[PDB]
Formats: sequence, C-alpha cells, structure tokens
Amino acid sequence: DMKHTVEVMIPEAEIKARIAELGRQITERYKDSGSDMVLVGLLRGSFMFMADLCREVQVSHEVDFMTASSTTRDVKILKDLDEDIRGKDVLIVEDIIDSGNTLSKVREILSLREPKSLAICTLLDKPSRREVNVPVEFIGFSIPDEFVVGYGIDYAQRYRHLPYIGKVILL
Amino acid sequence: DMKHTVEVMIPEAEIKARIAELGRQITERYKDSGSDMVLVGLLRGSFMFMADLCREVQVSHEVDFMTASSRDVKILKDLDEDIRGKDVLIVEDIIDSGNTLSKVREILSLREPKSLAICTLLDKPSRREVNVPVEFIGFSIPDEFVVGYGIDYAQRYRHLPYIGKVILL
Amino acid sequence: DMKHTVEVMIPEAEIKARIAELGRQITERYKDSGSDMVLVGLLRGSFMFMADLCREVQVSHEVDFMTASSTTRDVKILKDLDEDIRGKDVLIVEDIIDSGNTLSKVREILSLREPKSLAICTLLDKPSRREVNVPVEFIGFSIPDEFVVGYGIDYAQRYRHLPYIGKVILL
Amino acid sequence: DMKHTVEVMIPEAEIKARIAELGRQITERYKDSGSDMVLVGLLRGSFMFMADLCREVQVSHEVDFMTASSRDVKILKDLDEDIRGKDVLIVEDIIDSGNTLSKVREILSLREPKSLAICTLLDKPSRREVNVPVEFIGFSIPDEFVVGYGIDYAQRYRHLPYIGKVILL
Ligand SMILES: O=c1[nH]cnc2c1ncn2CCN(CCP(=O)(O)O)C[C@H](O)CO
Ligand SMILES: O=c1[nH]cnc2c1ncn2CCN(CCP(=O)(O)O)C[C@H](O)CO
Ligand SMILES: O=c1[nH]cnc2c1ncn2CCN(CCP(=O)(O)O)C[C@H](O)CO
Ligand SMILES: O=c1[nH]cnc2c1ncn2CCN(CCP(=O)(O)O)C[C@H](O)CO
Ligand SMILES: [Mg+2]
Ligand SMILES: [Mg+2]
Repeated sequence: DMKHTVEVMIPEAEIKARIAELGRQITERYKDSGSDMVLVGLLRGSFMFMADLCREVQVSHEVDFMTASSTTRDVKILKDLDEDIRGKDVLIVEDIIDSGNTLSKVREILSLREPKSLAICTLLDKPSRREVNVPVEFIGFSIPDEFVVGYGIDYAQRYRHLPYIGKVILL
Repeated sequence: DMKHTVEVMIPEAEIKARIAELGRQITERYKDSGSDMVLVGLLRGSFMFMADLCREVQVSHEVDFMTASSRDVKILKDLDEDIRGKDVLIVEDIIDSGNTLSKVREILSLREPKSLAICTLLDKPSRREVNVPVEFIGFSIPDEFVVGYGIDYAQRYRHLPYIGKVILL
Repeated sequence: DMKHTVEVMIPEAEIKARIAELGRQITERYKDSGSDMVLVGLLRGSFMFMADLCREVQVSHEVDFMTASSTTRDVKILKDLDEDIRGKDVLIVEDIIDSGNTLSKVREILSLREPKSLAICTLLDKPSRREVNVPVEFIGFSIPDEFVVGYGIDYAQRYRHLPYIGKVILL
Repeated sequence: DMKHTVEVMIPEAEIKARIAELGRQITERYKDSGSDMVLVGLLRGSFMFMADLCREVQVSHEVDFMTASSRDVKILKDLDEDIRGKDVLIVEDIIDSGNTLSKVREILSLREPKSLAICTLLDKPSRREVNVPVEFIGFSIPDEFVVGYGIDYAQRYRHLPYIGKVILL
C-alpha cells in the first residue's frame, strides 16, 4: 500500500502482435503431433493470456487450469486440473516467471503424470531474478527488473483488467 | 460424443461488438458506486468471456474465480478474495435451466456483498426451471447446442474465437 | 510462540464417558428417522472427536468432511463435502465453538442444500466468547475461558495427538 | 451394491492391541530424530485409524490430511502445512494394488522431507502392480472385501469399530 503511478511498458497492440507470433510458433510445434493437447493455465494471473493465446493456437486442444501457491515454503495444489494429461502434449501457460521456483515445482508435479510432452509458455520473463534455472520453451517478452501490472497481473489485487502491461512507479 | 461438424453462429466480430456494449453498460451501472468492485467468473466456461469483458469495464475492479459442480451444487474451488461489502458481478458463459447461477447466487449472497448481479454471455430463455435475475446478457439464443468462446463439447472447441453450432451426422 | 506448559482440564476417561453419552443421545434422536444420515466433520480439528463419536452412534450413517476457513473475513470452502446431503439427516461435528461465527456460516451454507434436518454436535463450548448466537443441539463440555489443546485441537499446530483436553499455561 | 451382510473379521480389541504395537514401533523409529514430525492421513478412509494411532505415538508431531483421487492421481485437497525438512509418516487404511500410495509418495517426495515412510492398517499383498515400500503394517489379509474402521462399502460402514467382511447373497 504505497502512493504510486502506472506507466506503460508494453502497449496493448504490442502484446497482441506478440501473442499472434507465439500462436504461430506453438501451432507449428504441435500441428503434427496427433496426440491430444491441453493448455494448462496457472491461476489466476494467466487467465487473460490464456484467453488470447489459445485463440491463436490452430491446433485442436483442451483448456484446463490449476491453482498453486507456495522463506521458501512448499508449492501446494489449491486446485488441481480437471482433466488427465497422461499421454498428451501439455503446454503450461503462465503470466510471469521471475525466480522460477513456481514453474519449476509445477513442472515436476505435472511430469509425474507422464504427459507425452511437457513445455512452458510464459508471457513475461524477468531473468535478472532467476534463482532456479528452468527451461522455458516459449517466451513473449523478457523484461527489466520492474514490478509490472496488467493483462491479468495484479498489484495487491489491483489492475488485472488493464489491456496493456505497465509498471508501478512509487512516490 | 457422435460424429459431427461445427458452423459459425456468432462471428468473432459480433462477440467483440456485443462485449464492448456490455462494457459500457456495466461501467455505467457501477461508475458511481464508490465501493470496491469484483467480477467473479465461474470456471471453466467463462474464462475467455471474462478476459474480454473485464478489459471493456472502465471501473477499477478485482477479478476472481470459482469452480462449482453438482444434484447439490458444490464448490471445487472457492474465491480467493472476500466479497463482503463489495459490488459483485458474476460472469458466466451460459444460463439455461438456471440451476447453477441460482445456487451460486445463494452461496455468495451469504457473504453479504454490497450488491450482487449476474452477467451471462448466452441466455437460453426456454426450459427455465428456476427463475434467476440476470442484469446483463450477451445473446439470447434458441435451444441450440453451441460451442466455442470458452464453451466446450466434451472438452473440445473451448479455444474457438467464435460461437459455433455443433452439427450431428 | 511463548514459553508455556500444558495442564489437564478434561482427562481422557472423562472424554470417553462423555462421548459415550453423546453417542446414546444422538442415537436416540435419529434411530427412527429412516432417512439417510451423515456426520459432517470440520477439518482438521474434529478428526479425533469424529472418530470416537461415530463409533458411539448406533445408527447407519455416512462420514464426510469439509474444510472451512475465515477483522471478520468471509468463511470460504477450502474443501467441500464429497457427498450430497439433500434429504438427509445431517449432523455437523466440530471440536470447539467459542465465537460461533464459523459454525454459524457453515450451517447457513449447508442448509442451502436442503437436508432433511440439520444439527450441530460440538465437543467443547466456550460460551463466554459467544458473539453470534448459534443453536447447538449437542454439547460435550461447556468450558471456562482458557486456551485448550489436545484431542485434535492444536496450539500452533502442536498437541493434536493428546488423548486428553488440556490448557496452555504461559510463562 | 447388492444384498449382503457384515461379519466381524478383526474385533475392536484386536485393532486396539495392534495399534498400540504400531505406536511403540513408530515411537521407537522416530524418538531420536530431533526434526519435526508429521503424520499425513489420506482421507477419507484413514481418519479413524489416524485418530487412534496418533494417540499411541509418543513423539511430538503434527497431524495433517490430504484428499487424493483418480487414471491420474489428482489432489482434491492438499496438506495445510509444509513438510520440507520433516519426518513424514503417511497414514492409510489399505494398500492393495499400490497405485495410490505410489503416486502420493512421489508427489510428497518432491517437497523434500527429511524422511518419508508409510503406515498402513491393512495390506493386501497379492495383486501388487507397483511395489511400494511400507514400513508399518497393521494386518496382512487375503484378498477379502472388508469394511469398517474407516473403510466403506458404497459409503456405508465407516463407523464400525471393527473390521468386517461383506457377505454377498
Ligand atoms: O512484477 C511483478 N508483478 C506481479 N507479480 C510478480 C512480479 N514479479 C514476480 N511476481 C510474482 C509472480 N509469480 C512468481 C513467479 P516465480 O518466482 O515462481 O518464477 C507469482 C504467481 O505467478 C502469480 O502471478
Ligand atoms: O449448448 C450448450 N453448450 C454447452 N453447454 C450447454 C449448452 N446448453 C446448456 N449447457 C449447459 C450450461 N451449464 C448449465 C447452465 P444451467 O442449466 O444450470 O442454467 C452451465 C455450466 O456453467 C457449464 O458452463
Ligand atoms: O482454546 C482454543 N484452542 C484452540 N483453538 C481455539 C480455542 N478457542 C477458539 N479457538 C478457535 C476454534 N475455531 C473457532 C471457532 P468459532 O469462533 O467460529 O466459534 C477455529 C476452528 O474450529 C479450528 O478448530
Ligand atoms: O476390501 C476393501 N474394502 C474397501 N476398499 C478396498 C478393499 N480392497 C481394496 N480397496 C481399495 C483401496 N484403495 C485402493 C488402494 P491401491 O489399490 O491403490 O493400493 C485405497 C484408497 O485410499 C481407498 O481407501
Ligand atoms: Mg461444459
Ligand atoms: Mg472407499
């Protein structure tokens, strides 16, 4: 709770263009698989991104969601997937990776169910903060070490509905 | 699950146009409230609708989600945030019989929000078993079986950008 | 986290005797109903109490569990019942009621599903702290305004496994 | 769900006797560890067993619960507390095929507890599809269909104080 402003870091039209590209790449990757495919979103930050991305993926797939939450602390499953991923191409859709702990542990958890394949697509990557090295196949934007909001991403529950990515500026 | 096909019924552009109008209406009804606002989506069907709709709502608000299932309506995943004293708009993909939004409205009512309204993308008005008040409606449609824009048929077609009609063979 | 001791308030043999009585009363109440009956425990404090009580209930019933958690704050369902209670005699089994808010809201939530009947059985009642008046049909012990542990009830996660009820004494 | 009857197989007193021995064994194995201990029950079947067993364990520990379900093993309700760096004893009503405790052990393993052991009330050794290590066993039994002491038959008989055998007609 600090006096702040929001400033545009990635305008809406840039996000739209990037998601279109991610879309084409993802499609190219899975179009020939033949196995069932599911996009798994991590809630609730990733709802907007998932919504726009899955519309740009020209491959028949399912959409499902999982809610996880973690001074370390264990990553625990508040809400598991509705569907089985065994034998399917799974794509994990996340809003932001910075430390990597969360994606890292979630990938481990999902791998136990033996999907045909397992990959991650994150809209924003903040590598300056990476602690655990985790392989991310698809990245929309690598960004500077700034606290961003919008496009599903909140600051203290606020700003998820902004159609662009922006940064919180203090004082 | 039978052999079939999918035809466009509501093009992407018409949805986008309608959602913009819903945006203005919702903004208008809540612009002056002052209290905190939250849109609550019912997963999974409402996620896409929610994504486009909240972007058209020009009032500061929070976004939350809930997963309910039957039989008696049971909560698989409750809201993350409190809604007490707040303007709450439930966002849903379809109302048909009315059973779901009926029981969800009851449950959330107990938390004593400032206000409680419903916004549904699709209304099938016929076959209404329990009559629930819905303030905002995207489209009223006949008793057609549709898929797309979040709505599945046996887990398929959720990612279509249009509403489509399943055609059996 | 304070230096403390535990002292016996209700010895194990007293709890056993009381649960036996509660058992007989509950049995008397529902033996003629004919409708299905379910005992609903509130987790996780009530697991021990449920375990012992349901063994003293001579009526065919189901056992199910719910996990709820609440500066007020909303009572939210972390884990709902597995079974439907519509048309059944439902007995809510709780370890302690002191303020009453929790039982109060949980009863409201469960009533919406239209059980044949709805009642509460709590092992410990701390009425000096009652804020909301909530009707409790079955009570094991009304107790003084002391912080108790044991018999499923924790102090900072500690002491659930004690076979008796005791009080935490500071310094 | 067919017409049937229920006969005692393991009387209440024999269970109580066995659980006391399990108590001494578990206490012995963990008395000197120093690290924090937690018993983790898998709901619903294990709640009664857990209630009697934890009372016989003479080492400070926490009690936690987990609800899993299938197919792929999915978590309906995760633990409330962290188990990292702790001695964790999974408490379960029955191991048969081994699939359940297998996947649950994997999942919990990822949280990197100090140690990870299993205590099961009943072992049906036959029909073991995946071989999982179980440190503590109440009773090994034939491939009989039993109910009671937490164990249901179509949601019935969980509250019996003995283990019983269902007899079909
Ligand atoms: O700039 C930010 N805005 C808002 N949230 C952030 C930001 N930077 C990290 N977070 C937390 C995002 N994650 C942590 C990702 P990890 O460290 O495990 O790689 C928390 C959830 O994804 C919530 O979005
Ligand atoms: O054409 C359809 N496609 C896909 N789902 C449908 C359709 N017609 C009714 N449904 C079911 C919608 N359910 C039930 C609504 P209720 O009858 O309770 O008013 C809504 C659920 O949230 C699933 O989206
Ligand atoms: O002496 C106590 N020991 C341990 N926990 C307590 C005590 N007194 C109240 N609590 C909290 C118990 N409840 C609150 C009951 P409410 O105020 O809603 O009537 C919390 C859960 O039941 C956890 O057991
Ligand atoms: O006689 C029985 N009564 C009641 N349930 C049984 C019985 N025999 C196997 N089961 C199923 C026990 N499940 C599966 C154990 P797995 O085959 O995975 O090793 C255990 C679940 O936790 C349900 O209690
Ligand atoms: Mg559906
Ligand atoms: Mg069972």
